[PDB]
Order: sequence, then structure tokens, then C-alpha cells
Amino acid sequence: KLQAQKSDLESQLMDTQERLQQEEDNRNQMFQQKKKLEQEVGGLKKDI
Amino acid sequence: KLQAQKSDLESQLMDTQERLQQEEDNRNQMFQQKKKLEQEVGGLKKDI
Repeated sequence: KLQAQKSDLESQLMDTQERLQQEEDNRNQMFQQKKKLEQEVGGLKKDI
Repeated sequence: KLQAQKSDLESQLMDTQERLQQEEDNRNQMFQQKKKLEQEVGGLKKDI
């Protein structure tokens, strides 16, 4: 049973590390969408 | 050798858990960074 409490781990660890590989897009989808922003509003404040 | 190897897996039960909460809460200020600036995107482009 001590290995039974071991074996049910790495099941959800594959879920959470994929979930950890899930959030890196929302990490990265912001970073492009801010580099599309502060580069254009810095261009836009230059236009004003 | 079980419990020394086991405790490293429960560290990843905590590390992959909290680093998931590291991102989406960092996403919250990231999503706050967008819509409160995108309102200022329209108003300055309204001025042009």
C-alpha cells in the first residue's frame, strides 16, 4: 500500500506538468500582445 | 531508497502545483496590463 500511494502519483503529475506546459502559451500570448502594444502606442505618442 | 525518491515526487506535487499558480496570477496582472491600457489606446487614437 506504501507503493500504492506512490503509484497513483505521476498520474496527475503528467496532468499538471502538461498544465504547466499549458500556461506557457498564456505566458507567451501576452508577451507578443504587449510587444504589439507598447511598440505601437510609443509610435502613436510619437505621432501626437 | 523509496522515501528519498518518493519525497522528490511529492516536491513535484507541490512545485508543479504552485508554479501553475505562479503563472495564472501573473497572468492576472498581465491581463490587467492590457485592457486598462487598451482603453487608453482608443482615446489617444481618438485624438489623432
